[PDB]
Amino acid sequence: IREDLDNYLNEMGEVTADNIQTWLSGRILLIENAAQNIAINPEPAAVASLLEQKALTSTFMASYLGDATGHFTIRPDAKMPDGFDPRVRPWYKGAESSSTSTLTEPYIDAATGQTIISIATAAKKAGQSVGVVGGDLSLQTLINTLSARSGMGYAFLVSADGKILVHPDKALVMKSLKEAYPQDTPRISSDFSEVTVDGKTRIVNFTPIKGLPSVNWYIGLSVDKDK
Repeated sequence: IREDLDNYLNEMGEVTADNIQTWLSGRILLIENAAQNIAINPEPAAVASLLEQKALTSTFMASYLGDATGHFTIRPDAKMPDGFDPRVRPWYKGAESSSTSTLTEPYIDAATGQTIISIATAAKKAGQSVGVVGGDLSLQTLINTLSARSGMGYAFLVSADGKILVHPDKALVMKSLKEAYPQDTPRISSDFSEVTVDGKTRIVNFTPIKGLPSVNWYIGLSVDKDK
């Protein structure tokens, strides 16, 4: 009866991880392809034309290029805060310091003011960088992608440092597992974890998401032990 729940949780973990891996992978390729295309010709009119294309605008809230001079182009265009400097933003710093594409942790979007993640990569022509390209995805979008799937629990997204990145309870976003579950804290190091929450015991496991550049993230599954 309990060796069945365990097997079910492990398999649901693998399926959920694989699904979000394949969902992220096509988006990573769109941003990489934009960075490649920008590297062919980084003139601003040419950059603008690339970012305005439907495949990008229909997939991301926005995509943009920032460079080492502080120049910024974003499509769809948006009035940025006074003094905006892309060089000090988390998407930029993460990608500038990496030989591959990157994904950010959730952060506060400068354009909309809402919490987002970004896919970002350095655009390199002949080994020389011409800036960093990024694309934005809303927290709500990630929340929806994780909940498209289990009738007895929910999936969440947690980094390998134990920081909850995406969770249906928005108050737990960007809390550590310990801050979110101070008693009986679920441990990524263990197969299963039991925690009492809002009056019911739950079982939690973690599955690694394969094939994501730069990041080591997990799917968490949390299930009501009784049902």
